[PDB]
Order: sequence, then C-alpha cells, then structure tokens
Amino acid sequence: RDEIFRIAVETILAGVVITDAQLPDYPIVYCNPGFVQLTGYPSEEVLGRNCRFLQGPATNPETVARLRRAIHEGRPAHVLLLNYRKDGQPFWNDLRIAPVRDVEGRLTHFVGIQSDVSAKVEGVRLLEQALEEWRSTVDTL
Amino acid sequence: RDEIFRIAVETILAGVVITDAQLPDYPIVYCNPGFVQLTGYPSEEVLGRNCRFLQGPATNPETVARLRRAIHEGRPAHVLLLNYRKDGQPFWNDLRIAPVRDVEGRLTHFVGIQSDVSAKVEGVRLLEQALEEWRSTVDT
Amino acid sequence: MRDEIFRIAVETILAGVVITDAQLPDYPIVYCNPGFVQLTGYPSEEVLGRNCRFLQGPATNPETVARLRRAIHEGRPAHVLLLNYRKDGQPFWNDLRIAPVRDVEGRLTHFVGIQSDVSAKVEGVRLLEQALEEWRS
Amino acid sequence: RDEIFRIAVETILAGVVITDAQLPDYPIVYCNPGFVQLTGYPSEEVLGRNCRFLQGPATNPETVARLRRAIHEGRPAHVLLLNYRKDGQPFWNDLRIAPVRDVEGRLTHFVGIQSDVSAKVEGVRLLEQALEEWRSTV
Ligand SMILES: Cc1cc2nc3c(=O)[nH]c(=O)nc-3n(C[C@H](O)[C@H](O)[C@H](O)COP(=O)(O)O)c2cc1C
Ligand SMILES: Cc1cc2nc3c(=O)[nH]c(=O)nc-3n(C[C@H](O)[C@H](O)[C@H](O)COP(=O)(O)O)c2cc1C
Ligand SMILES: Cc1cc2nc3c(=O)[nH]c(=O)nc-3n(C[C@H](O)[C@H](O)[C@H](O)COP(=O)(O)O)c2cc1C
Ligand SMILES: Cc1cc2nc3c(=O)[nH]c(=O)nc-3n(C[C@H](O)[C@H](O)[C@H](O)COP(=O)(O)O)c2cc1C
Repeated sequence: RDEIFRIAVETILAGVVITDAQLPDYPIVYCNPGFVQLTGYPSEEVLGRNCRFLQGPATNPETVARLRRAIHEGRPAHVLLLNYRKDGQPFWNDLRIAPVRDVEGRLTHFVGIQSDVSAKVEGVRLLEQALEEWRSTVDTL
Repeated sequence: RDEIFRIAVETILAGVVITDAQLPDYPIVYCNPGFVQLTGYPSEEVLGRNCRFLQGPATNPETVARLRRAIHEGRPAHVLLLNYRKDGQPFWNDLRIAPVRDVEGRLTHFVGIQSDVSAKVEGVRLLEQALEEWRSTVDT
Repeated sequence: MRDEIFRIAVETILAGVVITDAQLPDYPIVYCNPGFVQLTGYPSEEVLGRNCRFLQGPATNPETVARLRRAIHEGRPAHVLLLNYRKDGQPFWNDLRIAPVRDVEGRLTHFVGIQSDVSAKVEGVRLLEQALEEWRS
Repeated sequence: RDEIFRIAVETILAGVVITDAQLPDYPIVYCNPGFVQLTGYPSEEVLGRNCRFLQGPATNPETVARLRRAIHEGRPAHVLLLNYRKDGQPFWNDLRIAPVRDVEGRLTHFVGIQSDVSAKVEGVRLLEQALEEWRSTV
C-alpha cells in the first residue's frame, strides 16, 4: 500500500515536501523529484533544512509571517509566495500546506504542495497592463 | 512513514487515482478528494470501476486508443482528453499515468494524476481571439 | 489646384469624417467622406442634410450625448466613446472627436467630426476580461 | 465650398501633409498643426523637406522601399512605419498616402495622413507576449 502512495507522490510534477513538526525548525524530511525540478535544489541539499531557503529579495514578509503563524497554530494554509531557484531565477509558488496528525491528535508533520504559476501570473500582469492602458484612455474620453 | 504519503495525496487538489493492474479491467482502488471535486463523483461511486466512465461521445478515440496501448504495454503516458462530470459538464483532463512495479518487477498498479486544464485551454483561445481583434485595429 | 487637394486629403482619411453646417438649423451634415459611408453603412445621399444623431439608438448613453451636445452649443472640442448603430441596425462603438471650425472673423461656421469604429478593441477587452475570470477567483 | 476642407484639415489632430510630386525629392509644401504636434517639428523645419527625416535606426527598410515604389508609380499606399519625433522619441505612424492628379491626369502632389497608433501597437505587443507565457502552461 504505502509503497504505492510514495510512488504516487514521486509521480506528481508539483513539488511535494514533508516536514517534521516535532523537530525544531520544521525540517524537510522528504521531497519528490518535482520539488527538485521546481527549485533546482537536489534532495541532498533539501533534507534537514527549513523551506525558507527558497525565499529571496522581493519575497513578501507579510506572507511569510502569515505562513509562520499558520504553522505554529497547526493549521492549513494556501498562499502565493515569491520564491527563487538555486540559479537565482524568481518563480511564483502557489503553496498549500496541511497538518498531519496521528491517532492521538498530535501534530507530527506538515505536507506542502508547491506549484510554479510564474507563467500564469506573468500573463495576467501583461494582459492587465495592456488593458489598464486602454481603460485609462476611455477615462479621459 | 506510510500514511504520511496518503495524507500528502489527500491534500493534493489534482485528481489522484490508483488502478489495480492485476484485477480485470483495471478497477480504481483509490481516489483522493481532489478527484471527487474534479469529476463530481463521490468516491463511493468511483471505486471498483474503470476510469473510462469519465469518457463520452466527444472524447477523441485516437487519444483513448493511444492511452489503451500504453496501459496494455505497462508504460507511462500523458494525454489531453475530454471528460465529463457526473452532471454531464464537459472538461479538459490533463491525464498522466505511471506504472507501479513490485520488487519482482511485476506490474501491480497504475498511478493516475488528472488536472482540469479547461480554464488554461480556453485562456489561450480567448487571448488569441482578442489578439486578432486588436490586430484588426491596425491594417497590417 | 489648392482647394481640391484638401478634398482628396479628407477622402484619404479612412476614419469617418463629417462636416456639419453650424449655421443651418439642426447642424446638418453638408459633407461626409467615403470612410463614414463604410463605417455607418449609409450612402452619402441618406446622410447629407441630416443631424448625426440619426446614428444613435436604444442603448446610446444619454450622459455621453449630453456632454457632446453641451460642447457643440458652446463651440468647443470634444472627444467621446459613443454607441451608434449602422443602417443595417448593427451596433458599433464610435470613437468620436469633434472640433469647431471658425472663419477669419472667428465666427463658428462648421463642426468637423472624426469617427473611428473601435468595436474590435472593445471586443478584445471583453475576451481578455473573460479569460481573467478564472484567475480572479 | 472647398475652402472648408482646408480649415477642417487645420483642426484635425491627425497629421496631414502635401508633397509636390514634380519638385526634386518630393518636398513637403504643406503641413497641418496636427503634424507639428505629432512629430514635434515646427512647420518651418518641415516645409521643403522630404518626410524621410522622421525615419531612424529601427525603421523597417522593406516598408520604406514598398512606400518608395508606390510613390514613383504614382499609386496610393497604406503602411505602418516607425517614426521619430524631434526629441528622438519613436512612435508608430499609420501612414496613408494618395496621389493627386490634374485634369490632364498628371501627378502633381501626394496627400499624406499620419496617425500615431503607438498605443494600439503596444497593446498588441503585450498580448503577444502574454500569449507566449500562457502557451508555456499548455
Ligand atoms: C510543508 C511546508 C512547506 C513549505 N514550503 C515552502 C516553500 O515552498 N517556500 C517558502 O518560501 N516557504 C515554505 N514554507 C514556509 C517556511 O518553511 C517557513 O515556515 C516560513 O518561512 C516562516 O518563516 P520563519 O519561520 O523563518 O520566520 C513551507 C512550510 C511547510 C511547513
Ligand atoms: C490510473 C489511470 C487513470 C485514468 N484516468 C483516466 C481519466 O481520468 N479519464 C479518462 O478518460 N481515462 C482515464 N484512464 C483510461 C481508462 O481507464 C482506460 O484505460 C482507457 O479508456 C483505455 O481504453 P479502453 O477504455 O478502450 O480500454 C485512466 C487509466 C488509468 C490506468
Ligand atoms: C461634427 C459632428 C459629428 C458628430 N458625429 C456624431 C456621430 O458620429 N455619432 C453620434 O451619435 N453623434 C454625433 N454627433 C452629435 C449629434 O449630431 C448631436 O449634435 C448630439 O446628439 C446632440 O444632441 P441632439 O442630437 O439631441 O441634439 C456629431 C456632432 C458633430 C457636430
Ligand atoms: C505625402 C507623403 C507623406 C509621407 N509621410 C511620411 C511620414 O510621415 N514618415 C515617413 O517616414 N515617411 C513618409 N513619407 C515617405 C518619404 O517621404 C519618402 O517618400 C520615402 O522614404 C522614399 O524613400 P527615400 O527616403 O529612400 O527616398 C511620405 C511620403 C509622401 C509622398
């Protein structure tokens, strides 16, 4: 059974991580190949580290703060956060986190699903830029 | 360190299913909540069935056949396919399958990951159509 | 030539061009270029000697017509986006700019209006806004 | 009257020029205030020059050549061309030219209509760029 759920995660293209919520600083104890391709970091450089290493220059500190609180309160969270690949390229990370609890209700882990939506959001920005330039002229008219 | 993967799959929004390659006609033995939302079918109405119940008259037979061949040859595949929700609502399904083999190298299951990319397909079509409209404001 | 050249210039404008007589009652159209004929679908016979309001229809924004009328009576220029209708009853968005025409004594004699169908650009916007619905949710 | 057309041309925001097809190098004999505002050149720096002075490094040679042909063949033409204002600021010129013949059928002038369509173009460019992006996704 379990073998097959692992292989399901291994098959997913989105980044999947599991962090240990009973160790200090919620270290990554698993990542899938999709996380390697998404971030540019091999697993050897991922395991045992907090995910915050993905953050960079323009990452929004408010979003990081909202994420921090969710985790410390053992709650799910779904944010869009600016992250950076190992090569320094920025990417927009549609990030979802969910707590894992055992039969006693003890928080043991977090799961995290990371999806690159750079292309999608970049297309919005350009479309909205073209469209704002138009509606501004219709405002004068 | 086994149920943690299950939970990870449970939280995946994209549809995830597992079919049993040993049982006849590859019955679905698992689907996450993501699949229930995608298809409109509660898991109780999904389990035990072949995924072809998502197909309908407008599904491209060439895509289906190509997929059938990959599965009979125990190979991975990736296809864009028209599916139907329980309510008949059509959608574009970005379907990727992967074989699962035990340590003996026997094929025991397929993993299926389905994403509704309807909005993405429409987005391109709409943006292309808009482009033409705007290009029409300038002769040449 | 001299006068005639400018005539061919005005005829070269693909954009609709009308000259209205600002002395005659009801500011009638005295001239319209071929571009205006193509835009509206009205031949020059069915245009010349009519007020341009014949282009307006059920959904035409009364506010826009009001701002447009004000400037005219005040011999001032104006630029508006207005819904008009073609002879075949087809609606179109009219990017309309009008300018007053004064003689050597500075007396308002005519108006000059330039019409451009921007229906395509509006349509494109509609298509983009529709494509953004998905993301916006 | 036909004196109307002239004063009308003087109001239009769009550029209007007349060139003499008989004189050497098709000089501009007339430009409206719109042409002055569009190009940023006072009419004294316009009249008696060929319109090519608006062209610059990024101007497409194929378009220029296509235009040159039509002018020598005494035909109409309609092109979209990159021009430069006096300040060195580029703009997209929708250029519509027509030949003016006399009663003999002899070519005497050209009428030029210049419209700044930069915004329209820049709109198309942003969409094309957005489409590259959204295509990646699929
Ligand atoms: C399962 C999981 C996955 C995470 N994935 C990411 C991620 O991909 N990118 C990111 O910037 N932060 C991610 N985080 C959040 C950070 O690891 C961290 O909790 C956050 O930056 C709080 O900052 P601080 O604790 O250093 O103040 C993830 C957290 C968890 C629990
Ligand atoms: C794991 C897995 C997931 C599948 N998911 C879908 C799906 O979401 N939609 C679909 O139309 N077919 C899906 N299929 C394909 C059908 O189950 C079936 O294999 C296909 O139609 C083969 O052709 P046949 O129906 O003629 O045998 C999936 C197959 C597997 C093994
Ligand atoms: C030069 C000129 C061009 C005009 N072109 C248009 C036009 O293309 N479409 C339109 O609906 N109204 C146009 N108008 C406005 C109408 O002719 C009219 O002045 C306006 O609707 C004023 O309100 P009324 O029609 O109720 O008097 C134009 C006016 C002028 C002076
Ligand atoms: C009426 C008229 C208007 C023109 N307006 C422009 C213009 O606005 N911008 C431009 O770059 N060229 C314009 N041209 C083109 C040039 O004047 C010239 O014909 C062309 O560049 C020929 O190539 P040459 O420069 O190698 O002689 C115009 C030509 C005519 C006849």
